[PDB]
Formats: sequence, C-alpha cells, structure tokens
Amino acid sequence: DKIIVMGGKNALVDDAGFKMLMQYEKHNLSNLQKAYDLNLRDVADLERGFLEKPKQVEMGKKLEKKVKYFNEEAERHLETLDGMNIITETTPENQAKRNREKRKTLVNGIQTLLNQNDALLRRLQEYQS
Repeated sequence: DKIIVMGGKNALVDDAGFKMLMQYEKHNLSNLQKAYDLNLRDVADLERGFLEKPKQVEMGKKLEKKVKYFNEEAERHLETLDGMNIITETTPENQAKRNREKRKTLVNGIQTLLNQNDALLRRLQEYQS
C-alpha cells in the first residue's frame, strides 16, 4: 500500500497510512482499557486489607507506579492522534501548469545535455582511434 511518516512530533499519513495507524491506535486503546481494568481491580483489593500492612504499602507503590506509567502512555498516544495530518500525493503529469512548466524546463534542459554529451563521447572515442 503506502505512506506513513512520523518524526516523533507531527505525522504525515495518506489514506492507507491513516487506516493503518487507526488500526494500531484502536488496538493500543484496547490494551489501555485492559491495563486500566487490572489496576482498578488490584486497587480495589489492596483497599480491602488482606493481611501484612508492609506488603500492602509495597503493593500500592507498584500500583501507583503503574497508574502513572499508564497516564504517560495514554497522553503520548493522544498526542499522536492530534498531530496526524492526512496527505494526498499528486503525480508530475497531474500537477499545476506552473509546476509542470518548471519541471519541463529542467527535464528538457537535462535531456538536451544527454544528447550533447552523447555526441561528445562519440567525438572523443572517434578521434582517439
């Protein structure tokens, strides 16, 4: 298919590129909902108070670390969705007259030089014979 380009900041994407990322992001969200569900639960347990106060404090620690991490992921992905621009590519032969003329000037320019250079080479290869 086609095009995707992220420099980490803003992202350039085309139709198939956009469908692709929405795939990846939709999935990523599903993973976030799973991660959230697991933490909402563990937190709910820890709350109960099922033995060993010191073990509970260490647990909250790990959890509080996890929720925070979650928050970083979530925000990063949302940053992504927001800096995602859709592009459409237009081919040389389908560009504005102004652009076509600019290229042609140059193509003709180069083409003439290959002809002349060819002739030059054959003039060179002759003499040295």
